[PDB]
Amino acid sequence: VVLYARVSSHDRRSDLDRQVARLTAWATERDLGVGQVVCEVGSGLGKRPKLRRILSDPDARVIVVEHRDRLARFGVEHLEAALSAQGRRIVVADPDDLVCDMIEVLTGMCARLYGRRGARNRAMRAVTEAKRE
Amino acid sequence: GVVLYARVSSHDRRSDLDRQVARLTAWATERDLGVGVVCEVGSGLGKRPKLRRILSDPDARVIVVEHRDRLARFGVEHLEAALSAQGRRIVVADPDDLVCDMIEVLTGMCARLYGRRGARNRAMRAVTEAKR
Repeated sequence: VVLYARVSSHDRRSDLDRQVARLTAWATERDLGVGQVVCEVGSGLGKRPKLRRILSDPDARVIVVEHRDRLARFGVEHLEAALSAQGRRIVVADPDDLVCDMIEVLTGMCARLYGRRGARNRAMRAVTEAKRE
Repeated sequence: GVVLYARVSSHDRRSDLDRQVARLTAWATERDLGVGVVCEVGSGLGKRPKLRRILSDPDARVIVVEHRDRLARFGVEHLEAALSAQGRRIVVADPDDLVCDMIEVLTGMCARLYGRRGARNRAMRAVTEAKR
């Protein structure tokens, strides 16, 4: 059983404590041995070698996250599908990086569309225009 | 035991599905390989039951796509990692619906942030400001 915590920037390091706490409360409630309480700083979309190692290890039968979005902002249903085939599963212990994730999405999508030069400045004016209504 | 997989966002792009099936069978015939071509209409992220069925089937050892982004706009490296553990892999035959995916993403992210009411109109002004 792997307990897994994620945060976008090393500014949100206190949310990693709120995650580890809720995750060990989860584990102790079912008096379960924990092999790995894994804390990662990385993109909800960019490389995450701690989660790569966890997903590539067939021994990590149960992967416990606080919310679904900590494992991935997109594609979790597909990861669950791939894991299911190997009798491994993702557990969600409870049913905010989103605005920062809106910028990293738009940056990458702007880079591909109009070139990397100023792609983040484009994404910044865009995240801004999507605030008025 | 090789799955050829083709994806398109809207059933308006059904011509880009022909370009994928063609390139995918050219790929398979070059290595004289038996094919067990899956064509899907769906989100580069939203539900895709054809890919779910493929990923949940352990017999699908090789999953062939035209470009990485046809399997998923995000998270492909993690899918590859999970599959690798079961000796299964994703093959990419070649190294845009992106703008339609930029709206799809910003809508959902706007709906979570400021409420679903007008969330697509917010995403639309945003996808527009990122064009100058």
